[PDB]
Amino acid sequence: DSNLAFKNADGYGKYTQGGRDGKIYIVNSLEDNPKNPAKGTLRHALKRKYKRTVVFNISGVIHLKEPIIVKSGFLTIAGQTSPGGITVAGAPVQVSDADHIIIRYMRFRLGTFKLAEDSMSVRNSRDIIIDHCSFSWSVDETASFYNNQRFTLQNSIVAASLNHSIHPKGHHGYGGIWGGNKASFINNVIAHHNSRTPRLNGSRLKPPYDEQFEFVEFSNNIIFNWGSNNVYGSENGRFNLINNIYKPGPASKAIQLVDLWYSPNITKSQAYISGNYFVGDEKITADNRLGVNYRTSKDAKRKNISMDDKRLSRVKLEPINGAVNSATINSTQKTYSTLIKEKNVGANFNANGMFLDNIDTQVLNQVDGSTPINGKGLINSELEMIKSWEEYERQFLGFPDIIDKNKDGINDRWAAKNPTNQHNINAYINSITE
Ligand SMILES: [Ca+2]
Repeated sequence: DSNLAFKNADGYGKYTQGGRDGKIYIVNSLEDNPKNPAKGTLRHALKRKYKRTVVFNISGVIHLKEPIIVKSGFLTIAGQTSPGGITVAGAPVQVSDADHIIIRYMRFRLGTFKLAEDSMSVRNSRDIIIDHCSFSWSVDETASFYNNQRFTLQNSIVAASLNHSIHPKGHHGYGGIWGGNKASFINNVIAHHNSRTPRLNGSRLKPPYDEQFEFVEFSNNIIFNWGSNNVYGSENGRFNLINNIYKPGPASKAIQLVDLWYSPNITKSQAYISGNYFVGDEKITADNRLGVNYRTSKDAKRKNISMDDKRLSRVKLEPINGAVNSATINSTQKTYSTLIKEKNVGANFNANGMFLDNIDTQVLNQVDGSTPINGKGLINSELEMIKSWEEYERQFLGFPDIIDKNKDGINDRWAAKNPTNQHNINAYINSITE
């Protein structure tokens, strides 16, 4: 209850500790020096080895010259402390074999620079929760979260991968590879991807736990304007897929809820698939199995799962290991209202209050149909979406400074107004978004 990572944390990573018991680290520069990272920069902060909450007394775009690989856990990245808001560009932040990490109110937008990379990834970790973040403009995949234990991605925008870009192997507009050992993916908007929205990992890619623990819950997400495929994969992995919203856009070719790949080591009750709303297909909506495809063999094509196939479970599945911290599942109607009308998704606060940047705002408005989409809606470059990087950054620079004379990461003016509590960094950070 008070062990929760934060007030509305849910799903299998909801009890992640992050850096709640650590030092405060203030990032006060947008610079990056991969060779000698200076104190006060993101690279230096994330490479520290002690428990830490990283806060931001700076706003705008951090142009990474190289990836940051995060190996040391007990980390909270409190992106909502930034006066106007932080975007990480140029190279990915890659979490690798780490424990207890909370990441909130952060933007990861690779852009078209020198790497054919993801915007962000988390791998081989455990006790991870990512909340209210925005991911976009990748060359490899936008956001990849696989082979982690006790993981939650919630209330995030994963959108607008770069399709025909600079990847060696050709066009490559992919949402991400999602999987884990009890991993929740809930209340997310996944929009404008040629494919992999997400690609469910299954037991693949050198897992550090055995395949009978590969277990994913995917619920209350909105997938919009996928391309040739949407959700697919999950070889020999189980999953619940409940009360998601599927809304074809002008690029969408596959009309399905999932493309289940060949899974010889599971013969019954591999997935539970129910309550999903397919915009513009009343038959899939009324009976979800009409949108479920299965691959008979390693090289078989997509065909409709046969209707009495027991691969599909009658009841919601549960992981076989430990606490079933499954997320609360709401109706598809409430989900649409919350993410698209209330816009309670993505990096939607800074230290000065609510704020959804123009890129995220456009994406949600296009989902809703209140703003038009040019063509298929699958971009090849962020420069179709922004005039220039310098121009995209300006919007984050026009918010009032957060005065922090004593350098404790607490807004001096909030300290003056909360005397009995003025040194409580947790209570200050909660105040920002509550
Ligand atoms: Ca202060």
